[PDB]
Amino acid sequence: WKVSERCLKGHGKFQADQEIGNGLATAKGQCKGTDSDQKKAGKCDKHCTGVCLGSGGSCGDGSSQKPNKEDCYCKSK
Repeated sequence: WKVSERCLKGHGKFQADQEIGNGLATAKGQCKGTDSDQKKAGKCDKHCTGVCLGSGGSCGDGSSQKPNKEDCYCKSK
């Protein structure tokens, strides 16, 4: 799975040419701030499908796979 800088850091190059392997893409910072968990979930899922071009995603929950609550973790198609 290749994703863009925009996917990973939130801004930058648009084309999907960053290799992340077989795991999730870390969309840094997409779940930061004071919005509700539901609203953050929507922002994250749409960043994942619309920018990372994955199937969906979810905010960090402290697990090994999704360790940072401020980050959004996107799954491939």
